[PDB]
Amino acid sequence: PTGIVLMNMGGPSKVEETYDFLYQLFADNDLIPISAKYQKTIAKYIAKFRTPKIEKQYREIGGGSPIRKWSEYQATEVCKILDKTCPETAPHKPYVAFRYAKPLTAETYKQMLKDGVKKAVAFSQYPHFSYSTTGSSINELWRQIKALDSERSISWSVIDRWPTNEGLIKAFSENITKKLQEFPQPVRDKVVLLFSAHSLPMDVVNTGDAYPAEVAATVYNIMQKLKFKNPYRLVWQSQVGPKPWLGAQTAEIAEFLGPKVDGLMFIPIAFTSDHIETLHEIDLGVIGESEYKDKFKRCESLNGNQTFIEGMADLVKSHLQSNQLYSNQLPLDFALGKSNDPVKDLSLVFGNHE
Amino acid sequence: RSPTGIVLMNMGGPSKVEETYDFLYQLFADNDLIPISAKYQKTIAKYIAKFRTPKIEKQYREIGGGSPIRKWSEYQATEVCKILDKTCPETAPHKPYVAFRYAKPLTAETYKQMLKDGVKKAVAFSQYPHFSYSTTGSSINELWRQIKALDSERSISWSVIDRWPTNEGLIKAFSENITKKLQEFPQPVRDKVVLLFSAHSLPMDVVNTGDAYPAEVAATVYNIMQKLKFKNPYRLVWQSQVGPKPWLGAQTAEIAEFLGPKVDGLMFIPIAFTSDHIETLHEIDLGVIGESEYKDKFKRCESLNGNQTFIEGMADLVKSHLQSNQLYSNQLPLDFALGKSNDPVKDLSLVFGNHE
Repeated sequence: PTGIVLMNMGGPSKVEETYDFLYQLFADNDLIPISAKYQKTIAKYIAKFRTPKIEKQYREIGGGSPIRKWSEYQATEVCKILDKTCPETAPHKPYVAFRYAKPLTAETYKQMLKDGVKKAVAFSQYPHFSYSTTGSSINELWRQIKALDSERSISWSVIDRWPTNEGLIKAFSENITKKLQEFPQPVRDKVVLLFSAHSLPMDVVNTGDAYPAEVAATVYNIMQKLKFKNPYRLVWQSQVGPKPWLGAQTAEIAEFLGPKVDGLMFIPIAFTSDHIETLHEIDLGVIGESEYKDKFKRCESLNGNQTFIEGMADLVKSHLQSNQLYSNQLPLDFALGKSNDPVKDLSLVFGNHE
Repeated sequence: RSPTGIVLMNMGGPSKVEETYDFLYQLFADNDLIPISAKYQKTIAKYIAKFRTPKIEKQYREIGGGSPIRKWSEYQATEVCKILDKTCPETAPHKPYVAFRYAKPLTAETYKQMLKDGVKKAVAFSQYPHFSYSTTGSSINELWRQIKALDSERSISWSVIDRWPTNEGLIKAFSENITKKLQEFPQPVRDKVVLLFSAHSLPMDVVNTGDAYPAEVAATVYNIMQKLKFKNPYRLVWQSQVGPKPWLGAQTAEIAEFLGPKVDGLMFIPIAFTSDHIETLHEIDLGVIGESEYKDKFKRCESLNGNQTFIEGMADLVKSHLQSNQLYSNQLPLDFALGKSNDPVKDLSLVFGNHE
């Protein structure tokens, strides 16, 4: 009866859910401000155009996005813990809802009502809030609530951010340390730790989006635990089109530093499991294509790390055990966020209302 | 016992309205950025200087005439050295010194005085908690040029405090100063006041250089909100952007007008500087606040300036640095491999330390 829904953009489970995923992606004006008036029309064009290259990438990494598997694993593992940790909230049923990928919020919501859920928690898998990710996903949830649950059957609450959750910080530091063990001792303290997070379009950044600064907070907290032993730097990956994106591209920095450093390590700072971003962009692109493939290494993604899973369960417990169906920052985010169809009152969306 | 020089550094500000021309000349004579030249800049620098002087003099005129930077810097330095005499006896006589990059006294001037004072050890204490190659990096490159010209036989052993984003006294002074300023807000609406940490912005081509500034400022903001238990909505925004070029966004002014109508309170916090200057006294007080129709619900946090808790923090920072035996943070060699300058330091280990 208690629904724990993990949420993120998603990824195509099979090589061809790609064109559908991509179309859904570019059709969302809340993600990348392409055209407030013709985003969808423009989207199917961009989708039909980018499908070949992307489709080939999912093939070069096994033939699909591992997101769904890892998300389902994490969700149920977190629920098993809450069952023993929060017996006060009876069984905790794991759910997964992706913004663009397969299990869409609409599908998932149907189930939840069919399974008779009364209390639910939208658990954003992005530790750092961005209107483009969590915001978009919340605007979707609102649409679903209205169309699927008019009688306001389910009572929702949202975990909208957690940049410095203990398990998260502790899991990343442990993984960073053991990965450093692969470098030769006399050079270990010199390896540069490049925290690579998905970039953001300057248009979003300039709305005063919360994302940039929150990633920075996670990074610094990790370096404190590591006692600032190594040189570090927060850089950004991805980026699409001519429009400008954020501060120093992971790709350019790596190439520029290659000749100067004893080594480099990439850290998937903004995500919780493996996906096309790490398995391809980083592994086959940045690393497996550089002449320095040797002095280049990547920190393990969180995936099924138990410190991390325990940190998430703890994160949830603190959430359930309190008021606030959302953080103090959310109302400000929606005040600054840009959308054709936004949630006007966060207070009407999350709560009893029955 | 020979004196240990504690040197506070920062870009600077014209002490009095007449300094404006010299300040602006130096600024436009720097080609570590600004122009390219060497032979035809001792010229253009003075042309762009005379061209700007009027505007800038009117600004300082609007703030009581002159920048308060030198005043606060010399004071802070003196207060810090007085504590250090008691706290760090083996470096016994600690002498106050300031060295500005464009304002008086320039690096060369202060260096001459230190050499004539018989200083053996010196600490280049950057006043910026957040390192930027365009600021703390600029000072370090000038220091190097001066060391080579005014002290080729290096009688002085330098070390540098290049950053301190989460020093305890810093985070505590900002907390307290923010709570204090929040209390002069209604009460039924005090928790809803939005805290806008406002820092000097950076051009996008400097940010895309991999510069450290943006992330470190964010580190200070998160730590302050932690102390304050996230009771209030907040956001890190940027100011002072000028020119046709693209700057790091979330424009303070721009965002203040946007939120004005929909919020019942807004506070601006001088998150990246340590005392009053043109940015807070003029840009914010007279611009953002002063000319807005929401002046009433807009307030600015008090600058650290002479804050005692903040001074004690700087003392701890200096004590730790002196007793760590490190000549600079582990980050500095990365900043220099990423920075862009026409005359940079090639070896940081040759710049700092004993070279008898």
